[PDB]
Amino acid sequence: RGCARWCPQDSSCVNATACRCNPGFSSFSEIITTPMETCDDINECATSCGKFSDCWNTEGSYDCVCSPGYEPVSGAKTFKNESENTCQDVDECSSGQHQCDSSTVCFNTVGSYSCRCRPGWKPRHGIPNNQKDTVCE
Ligand SMILES: C[As](C)(=O)[O-]
Ligand SMILES: [Ba+2]
Ligand SMILES: [Ba+2]
Repeated sequence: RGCARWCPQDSSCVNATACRCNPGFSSFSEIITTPMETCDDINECATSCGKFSDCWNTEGSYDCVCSPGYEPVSGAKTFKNESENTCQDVDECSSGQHQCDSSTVCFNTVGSYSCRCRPGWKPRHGIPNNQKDTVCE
């Protein structure tokens, strides 16, 4: 029809005297009729991203991301639903991404990894075996 100039932040005119929140935002009424009304971000993460992932809420949207220790097989850094989820555990030992001390051997775990002595070396004082910072002698 026409276009109200006074639409509040995150809403768009639907005609000369009314607005509607943009996708991803909500207001008390389905149709906004005054500039005092507000369009608040909807937290999609509190309403499924699938395995090994986290949901991060944003303004007007949200993103699923593989959790730390996992990475998408498909390469996509962000996704929207379980159907697009390609997160798999990162094998830090095979990939050489681990930061183990030359005195230990990397041992892959799901979501993480650790470093162990060689089971003839022994851990230096104050540091347990089977940790990322393990150092032996
Ligand atoms: C693997 As999840 C989306 O429950 O943090
Ligand atoms: Ba949002
Ligand atoms: Ba792992």
